Amino acid sequence: GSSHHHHHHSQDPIRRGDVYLADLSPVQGSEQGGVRPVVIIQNDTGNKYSPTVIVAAITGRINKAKIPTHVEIEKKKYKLDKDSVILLEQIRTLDKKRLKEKLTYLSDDKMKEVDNALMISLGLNAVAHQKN
Amino acid sequence: GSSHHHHHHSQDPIRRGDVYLADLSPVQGSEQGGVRPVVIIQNDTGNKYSPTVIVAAITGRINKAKIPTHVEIEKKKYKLDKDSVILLEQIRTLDKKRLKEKLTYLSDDKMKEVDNALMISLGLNAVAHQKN
Repeated sequence: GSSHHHHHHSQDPIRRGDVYLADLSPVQGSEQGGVRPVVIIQNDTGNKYSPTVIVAAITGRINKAKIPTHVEIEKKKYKLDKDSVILLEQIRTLDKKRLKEKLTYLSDDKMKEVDNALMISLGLNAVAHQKN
Repeated sequence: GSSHHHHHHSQDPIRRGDVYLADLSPVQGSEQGGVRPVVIIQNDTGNKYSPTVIVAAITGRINKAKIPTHVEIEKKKYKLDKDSVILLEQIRTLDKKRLKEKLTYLSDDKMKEVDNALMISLGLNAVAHQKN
């Protein structure tokens, strides 16, 4: 009986890896979305002090994760009927007013796909994107 | 004479670090923007095959870069009359139809602020965001 974590959250209502539906809507032109589940990839302090959250769009199916920007998630844990794909290229930043409700939750191993795929997708690879 | 680079671009019309104005507009709720210059933080292949581009919003002045999510840029090179701030928390993804025109250009040092600030801001730190 030692609370390393509490019965609700750390303090942050938005937890990293806790999936929120978001009204990703009035997306411009070729931006993909509408009200869909999104993945919270964001830092810790953004939840605390910023009104803005960075998220990545979830897609049911689209194309096999053959590209380092597409990552797939197990229907089994992620609670869909189908294995879903996260598009690390099709991301955005949405303020807390856009986030509706906690739906789903990611695994630590997919955290690593997510964080990491993201840097390939966004070219910030810590080894330099010109060095592969 | 040995063209390691050509007289225009590599092939990509959008170069990483080449600043485009963007119609960042119909931003939702508390999203910050309108038509403004944005920073191309994106990878290399997104320019080639994806219609989408990831960018971060440029702001004139707002608050001193005391937060690892705020980075400042020299008016001198960046071609403004004021030192501008890039907000790595206030970013988004915009398709090539949003990008208007090349304005400005970043330095390699600021590249490193940008790539790096970004992982703090988005919690994907390659050392884990829980390990500082």
